[PDB]
Amino acid sequence: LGGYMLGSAMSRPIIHFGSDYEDRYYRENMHRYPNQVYYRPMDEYSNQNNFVHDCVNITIKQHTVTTTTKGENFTETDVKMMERVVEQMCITQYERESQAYYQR
Repeated sequence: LGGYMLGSAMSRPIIHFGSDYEDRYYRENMHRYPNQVYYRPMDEYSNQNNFVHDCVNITIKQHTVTTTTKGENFTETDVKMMERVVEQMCITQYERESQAYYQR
């Protein structure tokens, strides 16, 4: 995990899962969940889904690994409560820099 960048800070998103408990449970804890994502700039490899994919997986990684060694068994739900949020953020982080493509 060297050579990537980190775009600006957005506020945390709120993604529904199919129950309002999952909204709140995350929310009240959301201080721990990510609110920025690792990316690389608009040099060449720009995309939507495909650019999200790896930006997510990397930012998810440096949450999921640490938690395991910080005395936290995290589950598929705990991880997905990151993933939806990281996907949101990776969307926004691409889009943010992509706005400077119509003011160049």
